[PDB]
Amino acid sequence: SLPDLKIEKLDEGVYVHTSFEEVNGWGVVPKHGLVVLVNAEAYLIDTPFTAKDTEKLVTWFVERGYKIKGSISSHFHSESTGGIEWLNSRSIPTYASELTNELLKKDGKVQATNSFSGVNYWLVKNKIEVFYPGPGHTPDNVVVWLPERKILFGGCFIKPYGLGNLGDANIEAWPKSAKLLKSKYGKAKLVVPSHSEVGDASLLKLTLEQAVKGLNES
Ligand SMILES: [Zn+2]
Ligand SMILES: [Zn+2]
Repeated sequence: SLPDLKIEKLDEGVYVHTSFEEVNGWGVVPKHGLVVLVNAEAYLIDTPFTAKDTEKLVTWFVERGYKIKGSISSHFHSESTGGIEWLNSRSIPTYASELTNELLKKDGKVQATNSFSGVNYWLVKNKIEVFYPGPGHTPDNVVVWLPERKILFGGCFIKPYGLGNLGDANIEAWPKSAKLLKSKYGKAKLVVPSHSEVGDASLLKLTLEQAVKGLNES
């Protein structure tokens, strides 16, 4: 009995989708992603944990007149890639970095159909930018910047209260990656983490501090 998928408007043209999964140690984990709307078309910023919630998400937008143009996954964990199988099965384009696809392949998981690399990649010119700050939460973690509304989807890289699951983390690299991210997006109005409430650019500094503290404790 999991909480239902939630879809809530965050700003003009930007929705937060929240899906839930039981993960041992944490209890039920809420996972936030975005849906970005440009001219009657929708881009998914992360997928829900499951095919079922991915279909629910897609259908909600389809029934409101939107065409699903693609999804992008911020890292390989299922909280961000759980819907790739379903989307690929509906011939909806999926994106992930080369690094993410390699970690999916290695895990016996279905890969995104489209991949990219480099420090930054424009999923949609002037509207949706993918940025790779370096390894942290995972080796492949990327963020998504919406320059018009100044909204940064930080995913699991933004960890302002504690770093969380270190199983796939690069504790030595995270402070350098977090300094770079803070430098890059200090102009953010909103910063959307995966598992906690939306905040402002202070989440970037708080994440850096947590990364430093975690390195110094290792
Ligand atoms: Zn993760
Ligand atoms: Zn997470």
